[PDB]
Amino acid sequence: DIPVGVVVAFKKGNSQELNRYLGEKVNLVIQNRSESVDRQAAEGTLAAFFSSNKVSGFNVNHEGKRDSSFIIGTLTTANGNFRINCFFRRVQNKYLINQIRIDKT
Repeated sequence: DIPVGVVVAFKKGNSQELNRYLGEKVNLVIQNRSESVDRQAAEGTLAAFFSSNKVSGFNVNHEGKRDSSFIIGTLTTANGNFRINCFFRRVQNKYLINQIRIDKT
């Protein structure tokens, strides 16, 4: 339901490790602006985000599951905290990210 590797990747700010968990289409919602992009475009955007905001940690605060699944977590960075909501859908029995919301908190 919730890939350990995703949480590990966020904890390190490592987009390359997130890449294997990204679906082929990902809805990124950053500063309340929603864009839908392909896997490669998402991975680059996340690399930029982690490069802009040096990550110190990540903690999962809530998990939920729906037939789909999600985590609600707090990312600590050199520029302060962000709230991350990451949603997954099962593709061929593997959970893959289809939406990430990132808000500065």
